[PDB]
Amino acid sequence: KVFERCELARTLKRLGMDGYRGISLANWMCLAKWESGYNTRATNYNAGDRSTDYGIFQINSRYWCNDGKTPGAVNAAHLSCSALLQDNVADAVAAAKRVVRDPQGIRAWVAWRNRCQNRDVRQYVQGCGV
Repeated sequence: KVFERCELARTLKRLGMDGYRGISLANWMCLAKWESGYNTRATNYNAGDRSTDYGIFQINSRYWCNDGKTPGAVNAAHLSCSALLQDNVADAVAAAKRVVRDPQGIRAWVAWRNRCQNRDVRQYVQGCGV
């Protein structure tokens, strides 16, 4: 499923993402935008280390979900990567919360540093009623 901007903002708010571990909703929106374009079935294989990023938040198979074919894999979020390709983002949100519980926080995603950090991100939630 490809979410509409405001539709996604309200969904993540309802799921308790606003201010989770000090991370504003505008920042989670900025992250989803640049990681998958708000697309739940987005997947990206990393030829270099043989891991795959899954879903709307591009969650990695080496640390957060299990896909069976990733070398030196662990299951921190303890989920099958399959769950992160669903139209319902509840599991992807629970996994994203797990990622930010580590000291790095939102910085875990390099894309967040390049396109969101230290920027005016209000544009991601403006007009959405959140």
